[PDB]
Amino acid sequence: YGIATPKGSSLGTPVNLAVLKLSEQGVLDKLKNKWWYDKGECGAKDSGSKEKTSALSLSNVAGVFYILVGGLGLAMLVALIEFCY
Amino acid sequence: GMVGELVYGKADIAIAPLTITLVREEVIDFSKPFMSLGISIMIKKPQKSK
Amino acid sequence: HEMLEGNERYEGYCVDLAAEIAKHCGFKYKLTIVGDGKYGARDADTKIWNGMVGELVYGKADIAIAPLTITLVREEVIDFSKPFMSLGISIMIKKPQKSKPGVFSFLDPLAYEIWMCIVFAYIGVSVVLFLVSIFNSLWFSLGAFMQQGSPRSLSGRIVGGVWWFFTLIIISSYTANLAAFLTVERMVSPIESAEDLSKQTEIAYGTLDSGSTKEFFRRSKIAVFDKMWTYMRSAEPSVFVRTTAEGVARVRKSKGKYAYLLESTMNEYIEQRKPCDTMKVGGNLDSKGYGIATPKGSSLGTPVNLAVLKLSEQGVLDKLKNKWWYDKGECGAKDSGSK
Amino acid sequence: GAFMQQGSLSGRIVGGVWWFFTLIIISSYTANLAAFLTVERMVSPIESAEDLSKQTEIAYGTLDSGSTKEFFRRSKIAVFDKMWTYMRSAEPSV
Amino acid sequence: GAFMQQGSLSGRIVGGVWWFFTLIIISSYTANLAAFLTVERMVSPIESAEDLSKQTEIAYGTLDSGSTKEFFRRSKIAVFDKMWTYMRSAEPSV
Ligand SMILES: CNC(=O)N1N=C(c2ccc(N)cc2)c2cc3c(cc2C[C@H]1C)OCO3
Repeated sequence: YGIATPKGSSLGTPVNLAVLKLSEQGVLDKLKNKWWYDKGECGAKDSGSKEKTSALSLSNVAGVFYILVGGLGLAMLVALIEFCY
Repeated sequence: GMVGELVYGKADIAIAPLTITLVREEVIDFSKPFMSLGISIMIKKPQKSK
Repeated sequence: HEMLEGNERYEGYCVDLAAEIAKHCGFKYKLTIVGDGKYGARDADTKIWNGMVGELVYGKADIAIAPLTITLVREEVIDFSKPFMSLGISIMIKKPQKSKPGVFSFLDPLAYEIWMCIVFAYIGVSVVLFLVSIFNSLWFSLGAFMQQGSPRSLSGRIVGGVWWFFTLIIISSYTANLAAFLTVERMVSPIESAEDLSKQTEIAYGTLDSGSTKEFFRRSKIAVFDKMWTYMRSAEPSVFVRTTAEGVARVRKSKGKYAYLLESTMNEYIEQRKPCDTMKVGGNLDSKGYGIATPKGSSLGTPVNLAVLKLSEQGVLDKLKNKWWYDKGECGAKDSGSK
Repeated sequence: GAFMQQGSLSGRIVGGVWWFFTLIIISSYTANLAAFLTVERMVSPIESAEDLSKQTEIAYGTLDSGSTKEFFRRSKIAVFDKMWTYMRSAEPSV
Repeated sequence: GAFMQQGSLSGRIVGGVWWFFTLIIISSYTANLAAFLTVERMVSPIESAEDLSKQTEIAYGTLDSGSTKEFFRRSKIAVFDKMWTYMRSAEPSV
């Protein structure tokens, strides 16, 4: 993008030079960070990185641990009726 | 357009996201690019893990 | 080159660019070399321009076509054209194949959380065999833990059965995922962004000792970049290199423990050259571009400016960028990473 | 207590054939599970212009009238012209 | 007879530890062996004329002068143009 001035306009070159001054001083990138990231509604959705995990998930293995302790508890329930009979 | 209101005198300067094209460079004076950009890809990032 | 002469002695991106500019303008040209070799510098005491910028102001040249950075101090003496190639401060790191043997990669199939959770089921089932039937009961439960899971009571029968189905899914899952990384290796770091490169001190990073890259972080008022400057200012040993050839040579001999920040044009060019190890990661940090320079009030200023915009619209510039970077590139990593 | 450990005279072929049955099931469970982990290990789709043009499941389009569409039209690059010829003839309208 | 069936308190922990070692090897045998059968599965074998140009392990070229070489030169097709750009600068001379 750019700023436009009429051909042969007085303020043509002064504005052109004034844009290079704002860029090197970092005023343009600072203003870009203002209305985009700072005042943005998803400032948190720009820091978390999603990468390819190497290891195997713990959630799928949880389904096996919840069916094991579910058997250990059911086992101790049958241990008491066999001790009385 | 905004380029029209510069060649026809209804305004003195146009400050906006104005794409620097050749057909516009022949009629008005463009400054240096104050913001670089290009055509990109927008995809809805999954949101797939279940 | 010794067997050639004229303009056919040289070749490159700007060599083809000069022929296209002259074709739409209709003049003959000659390719000359700058004397001192270092362009775009104005002494603080004498105020005498040198390089290719001084040859235009002093009349020793008519036009200049080369990767010349567009700055404000150069605009007050000569005329700059619109940018023909955008770039910015990027990150260059060696491609980690990994190619990562070790003991931390052995317990990789199962996760760090499953290796430490299976033991909670081990000692949890060996302690039930105490209850369904101490120095000989743990001696027995471990002898009853090895052989799957004297248990005449029905309480102890289903403990060895569920434990059998429980260890079945774990050993099936261990084999399944252990085959998933001898088939495809990503693998897969390291983070491409620049803000992640600053939050750690394991892998060093630096820029050129003198140039536009170091001054960008010095006066930057952005939070992310200021922490990058306070690091390199107090980072020992010297994280700055003398020339650009020393910075690229320092990332190659650092075992992936040193990064170098430079322009994306040079970074993308090194990635496509031997030994094919550097890879540009993440987006650039700032917005800058090259351009063509003409003297103020010259008869070729506006006519050449209108020609570059015609080149970019017809897809000519990107076709030239894809020519001397990726087509004629010696990239052997695109053939070594898929074999 | 005979199921947790695999499976005389007559009871030999009972536990003999039962073991071979539960052999294939625990073999099929391990073989099938390995395939779905290798598929997601492949993905992707990777951030690039060609990976967007190499597949056609996740379709892609631009604006109907604008500088974006005119880019692919007169583009003389191999990767982009392939994207143009795709969207130019893609149905329904992308 | 105690080594086939997996693996005193001293010998009981010999039985528990010998299993977790042989359990990983048989899995490291099973998992790695699946990697070499999936490998082949990705043969070509035996591919199309287009995919011959997508890889550089197997080199390809034509005669130094004839109707065949000129075809790839002026072929505006993207596939044959990619083939021509390779053979034109491939070193050594193909
Ligand atoms: C030379 N070896 C090697 O480079 N690796 N080790 C294999 C590996 C193969 C078999 C066994 N038993 C253990 C590791 C591996 C296992 C994984 C994994 C990634 C790998 C690849 C690397 C770390 O991600 C998850 O699991």
